[PDB]
Amino acid sequence: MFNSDNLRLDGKCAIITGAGAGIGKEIAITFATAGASVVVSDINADAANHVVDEIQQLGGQAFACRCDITSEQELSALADFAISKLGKVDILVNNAGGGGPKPFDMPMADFRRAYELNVFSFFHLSQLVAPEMEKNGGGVILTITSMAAENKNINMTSYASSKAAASHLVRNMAFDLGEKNIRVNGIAPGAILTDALKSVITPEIEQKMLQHTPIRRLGQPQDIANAALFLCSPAASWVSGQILTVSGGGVQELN
Amino acid sequence: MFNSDNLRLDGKCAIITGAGAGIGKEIAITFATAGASVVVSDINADAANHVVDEIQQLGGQAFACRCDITSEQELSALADFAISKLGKVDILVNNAGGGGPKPFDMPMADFRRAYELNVFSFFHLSQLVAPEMEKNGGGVILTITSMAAENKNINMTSYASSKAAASHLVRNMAFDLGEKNIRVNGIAPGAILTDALKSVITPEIEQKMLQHTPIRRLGQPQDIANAALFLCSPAASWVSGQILTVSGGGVQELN
Amino acid sequence: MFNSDNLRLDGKCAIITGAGAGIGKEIAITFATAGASVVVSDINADAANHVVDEIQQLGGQAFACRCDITSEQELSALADFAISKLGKVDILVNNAGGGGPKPFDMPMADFRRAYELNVFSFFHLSQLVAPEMEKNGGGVILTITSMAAENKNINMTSYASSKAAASHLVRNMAFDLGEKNIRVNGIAPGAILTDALKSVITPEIEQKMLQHTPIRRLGQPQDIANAALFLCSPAASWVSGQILTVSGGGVQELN
Amino acid sequence: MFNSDNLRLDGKCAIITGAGAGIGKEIAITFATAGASVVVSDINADAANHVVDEIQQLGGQAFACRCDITSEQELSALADFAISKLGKVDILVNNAGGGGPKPFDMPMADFRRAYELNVFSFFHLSQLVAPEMEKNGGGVILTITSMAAENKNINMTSYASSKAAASHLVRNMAFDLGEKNIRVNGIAPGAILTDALKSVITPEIEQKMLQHTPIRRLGQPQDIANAALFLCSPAASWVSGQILTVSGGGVQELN
Ligand SMILES: NC(=O)C1=CN([C@@H]2O[C@H](COP(=O)(O)OP(=O)(O)OC[C@H]3O[C@@H](n4cnc5c(N)ncnc54)[C@H](O)[C@@H]3O)[C@@H](O)[C@H]2O)C=CC1
Ligand SMILES: NC(=O)C1=CN([C@@H]2O[C@H](COP(=O)(O)OP(=O)(O)OC[C@H]3O[C@@H](n4cnc5c(N)ncnc54)[C@H](O)[C@@H]3O)[C@@H](O)[C@H]2O)C=CC1
Ligand SMILES: NC(=O)C1=CN([C@@H]2O[C@H](COP(=O)(O)OP(=O)(O)OC[C@H]3O[C@@H](n4cnc5c(N)ncnc54)[C@H](O)[C@@H]3O)[C@@H](O)[C@H]2O)C=CC1
Ligand SMILES: NC(=O)C1=CN([C@@H]2O[C@H](COP(=O)(O)OP(=O)(O)OC[C@H]3O[C@@H](n4cnc5c(N)ncnc54)[C@H](O)[C@@H]3O)[C@@H](O)[C@H]2O)C=CC1
Repeated sequence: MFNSDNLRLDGKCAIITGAGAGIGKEIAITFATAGASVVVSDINADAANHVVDEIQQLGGQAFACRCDITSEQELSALADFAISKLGKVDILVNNAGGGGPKPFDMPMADFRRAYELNVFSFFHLSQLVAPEMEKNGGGVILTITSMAAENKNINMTSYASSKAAASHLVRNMAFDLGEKNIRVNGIAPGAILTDALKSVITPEIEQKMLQHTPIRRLGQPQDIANAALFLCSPAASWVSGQILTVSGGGVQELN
Repeated sequence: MFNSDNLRLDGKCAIITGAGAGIGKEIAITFATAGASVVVSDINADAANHVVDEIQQLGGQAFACRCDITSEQELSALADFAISKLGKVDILVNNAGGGGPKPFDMPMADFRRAYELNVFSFFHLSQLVAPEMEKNGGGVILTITSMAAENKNINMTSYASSKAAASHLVRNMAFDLGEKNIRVNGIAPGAILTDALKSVITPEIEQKMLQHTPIRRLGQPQDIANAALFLCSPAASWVSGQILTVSGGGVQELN
Repeated sequence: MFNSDNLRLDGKCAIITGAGAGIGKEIAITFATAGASVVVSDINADAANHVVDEIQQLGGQAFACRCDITSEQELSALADFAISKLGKVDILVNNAGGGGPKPFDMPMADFRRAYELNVFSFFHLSQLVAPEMEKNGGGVILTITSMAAENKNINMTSYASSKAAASHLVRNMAFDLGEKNIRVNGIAPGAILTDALKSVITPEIEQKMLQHTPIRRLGQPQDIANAALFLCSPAASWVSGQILTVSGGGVQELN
Repeated sequence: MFNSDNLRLDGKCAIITGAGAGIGKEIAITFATAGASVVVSDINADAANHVVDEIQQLGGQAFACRCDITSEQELSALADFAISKLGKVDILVNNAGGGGPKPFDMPMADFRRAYELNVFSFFHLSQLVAPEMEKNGGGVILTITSMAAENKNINMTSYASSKAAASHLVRNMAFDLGEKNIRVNGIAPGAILTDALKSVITPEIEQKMLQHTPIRRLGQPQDIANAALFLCSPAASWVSGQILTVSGGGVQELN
């Protein structure tokens, strides 16, 4: 029997990483707007504060944090800030990441940054949060991975390998955290219409993309926010260790 | 931003196969309860009708039909009836199927049966239903596949390969139909506490199953129903060609 | 330590299906030429006889059979012919199959033929052969599946779903047959330069193909024959339930 | 037609990491015995030198080098030495790696270590070696990955995700390098009877492992060596981006 309250986050406290823009922002708004008290972490503090305002006008409860996911020290801080403002953490939404297209001969420092962004931060923040969740009797961690973790193409060595590590960590973390009654899932988005996408997309690339997408349209952040809501809601209580690909049933690549 | 109406099925018409018991019955109820008019199909008309009464008790619109999915004559009948009672078709939830464990030396008749129940029936009904949806401007086809489509084990030649063919149909069919604005997805459930499982499970197998499930509890029909609602709802508008697995982050196998 | 005799089929008897042309032919020649006595089954008897001649001049041992894989009755016959001519069967190479691109609204008879060709024949011949292999203490079955079993595109519903069932049967048959000390593997070829490929390939399609293939070249039957030799040789004695994709590291599609 | 010369490595130059024992030692021997001049690298120079003597005893060309793959300074040294002794590089068999089972609460230092051993080292050496190969007109890079790259279980966060990143590198790297005519592949072995396994295995775990292996015997170094020879030979010329799994058709896990 359908029950609208099971698709809502009433009384849940969520840390949302890289929430000042794009997919991240929409998840924050969609979550707070579904009953969750949200902490908005972003490196661009201005963006982070704007979202909080947006949420508050909407009748939401939000706090801002100027964290850089790529800093162990700023991570444990964000984690402390969250428990202080919220009181507890129930949902971790690891959205921040990145890296992008890089040539085979890129410097190893470039190769390494994608792992800091996409794997190490995600895993370390999970470590910092899990103990709280366990203490409350359960929680949910969701990471925004990528379809690059499944695709094969040129100039994607760093990005694609890092997101693959991110998606597989998910399948395995689901075991270690399952004992603590924590669920871990990820969403793998396709061509989402974001500034991030705009910086690397050419008018022809877009077209090639659209012609390989059955549902002829480019993704909007809400598509990802809608899926994040479901995966983090009590309606998905027996869903763990999964990666949901939101891509119109197609494939969108640059090369 | 969270919009509750996108998670409901108001004014949609759904045909559901094998909805007399287990998983299908709950999808039927959850859907009718979420605003859809449903056609409860099953090879057991008594069961089909009982589900119909319950839906009506809950205040929903529903019609019962006795259809054996393994007959093309019976599938057309099912499509016709659905149309004459509903006036249109917006959603197909192809749930009936089965086959189960079988020795390698099984008669070809038993091997082929698995395909009749899980592949040919499902493909053909989509052929029947597609044109109706197409004219309404789109629709959603959903199939209840299986973890066996990915697992490997002894005594599963017929069952596992057929479910694997069904899961790959979803991926390709998503292309042919993306043009008619029809989305196609599937759900592969783990051990769901239903009589089909109760028929093959034992206390030892039971324990071994829970022994490998991170979220330590067997699945409930509602879990599948919850996922089916999201997948068939407006909120999953850009999700096509996917097979979502509901297994508590683990695997439940017989061996 | 390398040992050339481990990559040879000296004293092995192999049934090669659809061996009168393309990939099939090359496997026959490459096998007989590596020490195996070969039975050449094909529906085009003339082609089947030509290959036998070719093999004999080369100093090979071969027999022809005019079998249609899509006939239970011709299958048990082929199996009997093989044991009579060869004395025993050690290697089953299920190469015959087919079907090709079909539209969503194809007749169900067309949908069903791909399964006869790609799944049912393969599974039934395996049943007919396994008992011999068991009797000898072991054997190897190899099927030629396809990359369509992994790819998603339009007009591939029947072909792609059937080959997927074929590839997954492999993963599972490896269990049932493993007790009998039988190994089951498959090879999934990409754009192999065959008349079969020529009938559905356009000059532009070819180019698109080549530009998505890292090893810029189209496959030759020998590539598949070389891989079949390894998979069926004693050097691969602990390799079972695998599908080796030979595709220059790329993807080759029509749509 | 079968051509034995295509299965040999005559006049090729191969660098092999961690070749002092186990799997790497056997690849070294098999390769030198198949006609290649090899550079036995290992963090244990005694071991490296012992392998060199054996290869020379068997009549092959080989050189020992003490390299700890987790140091960029040491990898360049390894590439330089290989070139000054061999004159060119035709094959890279990146075998050294490791990490193993680790609790979820492990220090980030241990999590990151897994990446140093399985991902960064391997990617960087390919950067070093690629230009050498490129000039000879092509080459082959092969990595010894793992089944953990696909399995899911408890205590494998660091180990499994890193191997998963390495396996996906192979898939993408195959693209960047397909142009230089370099092929990239990997082998994911099951339980191979080597001391690394002997360090983690127990008689009970032993039994459970064989309990799920169709071809009921633990793997031997030669099995991996046999597959590596084929993959790095002229016979696999159109095989790139693949990860071949040698596991006897089953899975050997610790839990
Ligand atoms: N836009 C697209 O097409 C797709 C994006 N993704 C993934 O989605 C995630 C984010 O996507 P978008 O919203 O498009 O990105 P975006 O770049 O538009 O916005 C991300 C937000 O993250 C913040 N940020 C960046 N680095 C940070 C750091 N080191 N520490 C803390 N905050 C940081 C930025 O200030 C920004 O406000 C990434 O993990 C990306 O890999 C995956 C598939 C598609
Ligand atoms: N419960 C479980 O453990 C799992 C079930 N499944 C799948 O869920 C689907 C439904 O199974 P459950 O609800 O568990 O089983 P169930 O046996 O409890 O219910 C099946 C319903 O379908 C009807 N049905 C059977 N054959 C039919 C036919 N030939 N034509 C029309 N209707 C027919 C039955 O009469 C019954 O009412 C199947 O596709 C099965 O493969 C997949 C994974 C797990
Ligand atoms: N050519 C290509 O690009 C690729 C082919 N494949 C697969 O390889 C297999 C064969 O490929 P090709 O050698 O290119 O085909 P082909 O059509 O060139 O030759 C196949 C041989 O099979 C025979 N044959 C057809 N139906 C038969 C039947 N019903 N019973 C007995 N014999 C029959 C034909 O007479 C012919 O001599 C098929 O399973 C196909 O799905 C997979 C990937 C690529
Ligand atoms: N034997 C098994 O059960 C399996 C092993 N593997 C993989 O096979 C590869 C090799 O392992 P085995 O032969 O089994 O192990 P092993 O422990 O028997 O041999 C490893 C060799 O690599 C050397 N080595 C270790 N660290 C090194 C470093 N930091 N730099 C340079 N050389 C180093 C060791 O001294 C030793 O000589 C690894 O990538 C491992 O992940 C994968 C699956 C199974």
